Amino acid sequence: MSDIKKLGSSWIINWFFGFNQIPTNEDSSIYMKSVLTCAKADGVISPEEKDWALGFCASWGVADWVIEDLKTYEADEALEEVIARSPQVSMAQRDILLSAIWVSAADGELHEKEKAKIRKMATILGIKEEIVDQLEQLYYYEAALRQKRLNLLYPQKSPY
Amino acid sequence: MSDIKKLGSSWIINWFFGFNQIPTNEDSSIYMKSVLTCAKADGVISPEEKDWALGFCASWGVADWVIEDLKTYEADEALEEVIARSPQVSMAQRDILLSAIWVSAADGELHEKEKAKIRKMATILGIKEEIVDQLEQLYYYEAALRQKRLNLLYPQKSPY
Ligand SMILES: O=Cc1c[nH]c2ccccc12
Ligand SMILES: O=Cc1c[nH]c2ccccc12
Ligand SMILES: [Cl-]
Ligand SMILES: [Zn+2]
Ligand SMILES: [Zn+2]
Ligand SMILES: [Zn+2]
Ligand SMILES: [Zn+2]
Ligand SMILES: [Zn+2]
Repeated sequence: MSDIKKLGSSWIINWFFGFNQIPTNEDSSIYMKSVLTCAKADGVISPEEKDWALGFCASWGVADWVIEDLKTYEADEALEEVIARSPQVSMAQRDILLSAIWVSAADGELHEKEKAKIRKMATILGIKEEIVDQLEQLYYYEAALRQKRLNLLYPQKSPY
Repeated sequence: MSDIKKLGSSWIINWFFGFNQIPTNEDSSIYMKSVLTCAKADGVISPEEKDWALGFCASWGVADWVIEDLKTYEADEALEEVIARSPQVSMAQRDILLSAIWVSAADGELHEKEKAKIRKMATILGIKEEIVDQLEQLYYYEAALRQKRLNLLYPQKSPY
């Protein structure tokens, strides 16, 4: 990465995850595969949901291979096996779940099906229900506060 | 931009600003020069404040030239003159002020000196005090919710 690329990537990685180092492309890949597995869970993941996930991943400034490989990835592997590919991703259980919630929300408000999926995955991930409930709440609050931001900045027309 | 670059830049621009189109590099530049002018306002802008601003801007996937030029930019121009350089940035007064608040907070909690500056710039921007107070409150909420997220995701160890 260029120094300017590293500036943007470090900032955004720190912004969303609190990290003081940019994850390896390999780790970004494994993390996103986990997220997609989690969001898809039993069922399917819609194009819109997958597109949001890929866009989120691209924003971190990952190498192109990571996105091209996610595009063709069939998230049909066992979630516990995926996370075990990396010691770093294997610390990321709550982080993965939260991103999976946001991905699932991308194509509309969470249905009971999607709430059921997330809990099935949280069980696989070893996350207690109280924590799952807190992560869902955090999602709703984050989504609501973003909407509040946008409506305050641009109540009428937006330039772009 | 490549399709993958557009993917990530679109995503992050929509995420922070609600925009459906990536701004031109010139508009990103003019916006950020306005933010830096606002943050500096009366007085001075610390290296840490400026670094946060540059990293924020770089995270949108702007061309390198934008960042290189912001590095040497002396934010000594009149705020209303900078914003008038773009019809898009001329709609962005509240957006600029919120980013300026975040920039000011990057090197520590807002002092009454910074709060005084913000209001001086808001007057130049034509923003009413009630709205200034709302933007500052939004900043506090956003910063607190982010801390909450990070403590919930990684209460003990973090992978990166
Ligand atoms: O790469 C992005 C990312 C976000 N959270 C985690 C956690 C562990 C490895 C990588 C990542
Ligand atoms: O370029 C980033 C940006 C964020 N808000 C606005 C508003 C107007 C022009 C550009 C921008
Ligand atoms: Cl998010
Ligand atoms: Zn969904
Ligand atoms: Zn939709
Ligand atoms: Zn250059
Ligand atoms: Zn400050
Ligand atoms: Zn007031």
